[PDB]
Amino acid sequence: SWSWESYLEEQKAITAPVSLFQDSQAVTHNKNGFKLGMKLEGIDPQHPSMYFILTVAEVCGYRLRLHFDGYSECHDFWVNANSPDIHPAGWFEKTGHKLQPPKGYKEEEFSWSQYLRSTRAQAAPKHLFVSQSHSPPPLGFQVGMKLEAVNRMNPSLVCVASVTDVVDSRFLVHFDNWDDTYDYWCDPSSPYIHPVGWCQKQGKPLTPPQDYPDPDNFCWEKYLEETGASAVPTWAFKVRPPHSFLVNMKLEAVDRRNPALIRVASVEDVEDHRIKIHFDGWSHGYDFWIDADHPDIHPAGWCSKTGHPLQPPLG
Repeated sequence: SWSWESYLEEQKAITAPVSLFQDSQAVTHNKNGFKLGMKLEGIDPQHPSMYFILTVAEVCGYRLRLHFDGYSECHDFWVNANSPDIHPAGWFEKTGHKLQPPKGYKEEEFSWSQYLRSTRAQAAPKHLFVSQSHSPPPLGFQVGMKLEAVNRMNPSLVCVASVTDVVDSRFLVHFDNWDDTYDYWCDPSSPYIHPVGWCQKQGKPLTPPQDYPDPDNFCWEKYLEETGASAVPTWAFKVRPPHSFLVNMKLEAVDRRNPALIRVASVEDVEDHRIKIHFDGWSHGYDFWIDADHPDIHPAGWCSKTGHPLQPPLG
């Protein structure tokens, strides 16, 4: 009943063109084959360096709600079916990663074939993942390399960091000696990562590893000699072009408070790489910043074309 076309006429508004979105945010013709009950492997959004066994708890359009086997439902989270952060059963073994066992297990007694029988569940077929385990690694980024990275919750802190994982075309950025929670997955064009020695050439302060002795005198050359690690090569950094979203353009975005919902949205403000989302009909107190390449923002029509409910403006 509610329609974008009429809303646009009603508001004299324009939608953010599909061309401003990454292909993965815009694609609507892919089928979602995940079914309730299927089991798979995936990273913990709150500990992106760790892999757990997850179960499909809900399917809605091109999205799915995953549940941490043996854990409380509080931990449940939503992803798109084309998410690069989930993998078919057996992935951790083929790629050399470690798999945390269900709450109640120990790795020494985990095996898919048998956890599957014990649960009488089926594993999500591997073609079902837009990805798999073929993708060539990101050029010039290898586990162990070091670089400088922005701490996304401490946007003005550019810290000493390291590449701790590499999956397909992305890598995991870790802040030396800090909590694994601040870690995040990147690709070579991320605007949050810089070549070793960037802060110095910019006159910006650089935050050294936690408890690093005599912090005031942290010296990169000393640090990598100490660690015997290599700096990610300068040529590997291919930072991306600023997005072209303009204020007032409309789109669809997942609700941050109730992730199961997606609402009509507008671009309230912009930066080179981020856009401030405003949910039509709600208080601006809910407005939030989000990277332009975030998987949870989509062009008008995405919910309709994928079979997902769309929450119209608040009234």
